[PDB]
Amino acid sequence: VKTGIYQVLNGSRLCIKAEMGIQLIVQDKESVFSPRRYFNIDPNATQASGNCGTRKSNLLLNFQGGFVNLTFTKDEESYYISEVGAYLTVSDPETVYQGIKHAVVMFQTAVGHSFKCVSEQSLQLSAHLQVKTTDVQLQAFDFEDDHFGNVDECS
Ligand SMILES: *[C@@H]1O[C@H](CO)[C@@H](O)[C@H](O)[C@H]1NC(C)=O
Ligand SMILES: [Ir+3]
Ligand SMILES: [Ir+3]
Repeated sequence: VKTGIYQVLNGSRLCIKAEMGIQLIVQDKESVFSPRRYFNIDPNATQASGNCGTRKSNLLLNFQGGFVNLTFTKDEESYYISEVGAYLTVSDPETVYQGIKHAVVMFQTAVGHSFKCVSEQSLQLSAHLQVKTTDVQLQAFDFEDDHFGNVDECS
């Protein structure tokens, strides 16, 4: 689970800066104790793009098989991840799994600061699809000379 360094821009100004490792867990079997399919987002094989905004942004990460979409909202003061979507193709059998969590308050951080959380974070997107983050340090909206803000933590 290698940590990727991602970035979203408004022409030249920094809109979103995100470092993290991301894993997708799909539950093949109806039995909750049965093994699951793991998929590591490989950062050297993943395209970051996304859309900046005064009150709402998104970091989208695309890879062969699908994507992970992190949507940010700033309430002011403070910003947070307000939505998470994912899409993942498995070759055999031949399934696309996907899911979106719509109304969440996640990694909420005082505006102008950065969020850090090296500890594994987790979110059920659908009933079978789960996303896990690790080694997270990110920041959105307010920036100062392309550096991480006054920092914060989770647990
Ligand atoms: C990513 O999120 C934005 C809203 O923040 C949305 O417009 C876009 O459709 C999403 N992308 C995907 C592929 O889910
Ligand atoms: Ir599903
Ligand atoms: Ir939190």
